[PDB]
Amino acid sequence: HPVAFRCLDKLGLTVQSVKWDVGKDPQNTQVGDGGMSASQRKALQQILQRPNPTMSGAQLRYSAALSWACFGRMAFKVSVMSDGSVNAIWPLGIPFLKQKFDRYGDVESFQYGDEAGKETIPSFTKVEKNDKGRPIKNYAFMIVKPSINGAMNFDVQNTPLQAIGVPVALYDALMARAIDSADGTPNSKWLVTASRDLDDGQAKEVKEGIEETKPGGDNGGEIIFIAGTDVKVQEMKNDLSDIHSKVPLDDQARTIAGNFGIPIALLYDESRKAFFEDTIEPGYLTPLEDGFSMFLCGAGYRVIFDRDSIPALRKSRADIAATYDKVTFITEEEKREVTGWPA
Amino acid sequence: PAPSANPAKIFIRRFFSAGVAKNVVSYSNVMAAQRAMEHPVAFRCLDKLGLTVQSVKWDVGKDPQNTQVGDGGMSASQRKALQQILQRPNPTMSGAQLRYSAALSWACFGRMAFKVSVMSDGSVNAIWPLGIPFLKQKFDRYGDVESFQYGDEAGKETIPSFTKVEKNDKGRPIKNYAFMIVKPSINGAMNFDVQNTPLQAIGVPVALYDALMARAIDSADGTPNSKWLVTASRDLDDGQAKEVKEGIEETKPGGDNGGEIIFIAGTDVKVQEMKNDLSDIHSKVPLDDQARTIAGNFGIPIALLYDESRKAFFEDTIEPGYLTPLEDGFSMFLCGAGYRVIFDRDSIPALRKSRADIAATYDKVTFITEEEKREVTGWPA
Amino acid sequence: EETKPGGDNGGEIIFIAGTDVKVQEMKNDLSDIHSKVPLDDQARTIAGNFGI
Repeated sequence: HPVAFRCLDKLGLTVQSVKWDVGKDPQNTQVGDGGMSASQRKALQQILQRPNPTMSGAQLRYSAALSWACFGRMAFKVSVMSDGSVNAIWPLGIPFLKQKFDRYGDVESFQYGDEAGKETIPSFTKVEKNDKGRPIKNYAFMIVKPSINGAMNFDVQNTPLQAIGVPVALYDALMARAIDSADGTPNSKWLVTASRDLDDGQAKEVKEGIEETKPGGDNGGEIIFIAGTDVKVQEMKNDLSDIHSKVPLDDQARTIAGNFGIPIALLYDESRKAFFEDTIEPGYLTPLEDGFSMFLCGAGYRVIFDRDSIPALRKSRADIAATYDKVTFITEEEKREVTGWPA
Repeated sequence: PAPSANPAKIFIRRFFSAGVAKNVVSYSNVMAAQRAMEHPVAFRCLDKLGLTVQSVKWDVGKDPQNTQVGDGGMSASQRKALQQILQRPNPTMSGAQLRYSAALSWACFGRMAFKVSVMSDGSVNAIWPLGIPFLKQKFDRYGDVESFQYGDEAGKETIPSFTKVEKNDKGRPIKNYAFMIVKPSINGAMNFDVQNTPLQAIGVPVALYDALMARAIDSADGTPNSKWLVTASRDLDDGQAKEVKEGIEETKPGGDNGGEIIFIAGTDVKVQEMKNDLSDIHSKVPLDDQARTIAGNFGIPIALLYDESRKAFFEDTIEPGYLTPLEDGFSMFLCGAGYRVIFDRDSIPALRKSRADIAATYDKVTFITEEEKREVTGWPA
Repeated sequence: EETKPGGDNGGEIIFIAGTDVKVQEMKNDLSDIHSKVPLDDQARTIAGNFGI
């Protein structure tokens, strides 16, 4: 679908532009840092910039966010070698991913494939752990978007596709009507008519008289003289200028574009700022980063992405930094931390 | 390190089959891409997209996130050769045209393919782009591609993939290979899935546009362009009815009595002036909408067909949809860690004012060391 | 019929000798199916009530 695909690849594209890195977390009360080895952290950085071969970090981000938008879930796979050192990461196709629950409240394993592929990959909650807490064998994530009635995983998905069926169907119907009527409505004008008293043998001649005035005709552009037997011409309109129903179409476009959280103007700069820091950041950037930080590294360190890598927010960051520079009742470190710049 | 067992083995079971050399794109997709290159709006947007990225300048450079103190710039001479080949690819083709063809195929099919000729020591000798329509690839047993077939009967060079090839000790290859950069999609299937191109979603508008334009060209020639449908009576002694016709006719510009009145003595002729509007033959309203739609789907602000819009098109559609995947693909397998291919943003003529301003403002700041004020605006060290 | 785009003689006039046939062009407005005015107002009401 044109509009849905446009919005989807837009959302996937923008998030695919952000840059990763592992780093110290700001709310580090945990003096007993969970960066267990500080060599596991370097390897996690490497994999975070270079996932499983023939796949880059950007494409990983793109697929992750795209699945997140379509189904409201994110699934992955890690291959930690033996010592909390992750080997590489794979994204999981949400369509054909099944999961299996425990007796108390949660998932234990994920089944991926029908009959042949049956790798009952353990969940993070149950897997062979280190003496520090880190896993030793493979696992998966299944990041989930909450909904009403709790039901943390047993619940129904929470995706925009829930509430856009009506407008997308309306759009399809209207565009089908337009396509059909484009070819099928005669494109001719001047429905001329004679009477039953004209000796067809010259009504051929009257036709050749009217017809042969086309641009580049024998007598083209000259008048029509009909001596006797008044023939009557009527000009059809053939408006054909609203076949797609322009008004009850842009409304559906605004509906299925707004439901993805896209300021219409995108399809001025202020609206780009809004789309970046209103729906993209706290709807794709924060959930993915909290999902990774929850179980990909110990406390005190977590995956972070540089806000200054967004080309649209550079001017805003620069102005805010400049203004703060003028303040004085504030130490240098908090002037730093209030605008990134950890220490 | 490498575990050789990815979870991508769902598809080789039954959903696919190994040792078959499947082609990479549907014939429908190829023919759609072909005639979309002759359509006015689609070709305009395609060549704009190619032209813009074709503009960026290449170079290899230190990567910023160089946590690998064991730099993968194995030789520092392979890197000079990579610079050379990056500015001068295979003879009879330049780097700019390489970028043009790569990005154009990326836009049309969502795939990129290439070929290298590393001599014996990680020094790549030349780089060739591969025609996506007639490139077929052959998969391994676990989850991935091993070899590429290029040509049906005579050309049968099953060039090895990068994953499986004779790789010099450090890891760098020794013999030729190919890339097959792919665009991600739903339901994973990183290589087994369908293409992801703007052409998927503009068949409807492009067909509607062709329908309207055919109607326009059609009605242009065929609708009489004459006025004054004059008829006399059926009682006029034709022999003077011709005379009245000559009287009316010979008022054309450059005639006997042009511009003077017409006197008819009895037998009232009856003229009626036809409109011949013909001022909506192409249906302007349900045409520019299709132009906007097949323009919006390629990721192009309409206004381009003000400077704020150029900036947006550059740092919103060109960069994170053509520049970063291409550069990350080259970086993944063309050089070792710590080094990768980078392009200078300040080579974009549209961003120069923005860069200068952001550089100026940061200069006013004080609670930031010099190196970070540099790195936040390029300028590595 | 044979004047549709991609027709044998498409775009030329129609000549009917005798027995006047009569065509009428259907308006087919269809541009207010959703009742744009008494719909955006409901959107505003169920929006303003959420305080947005």
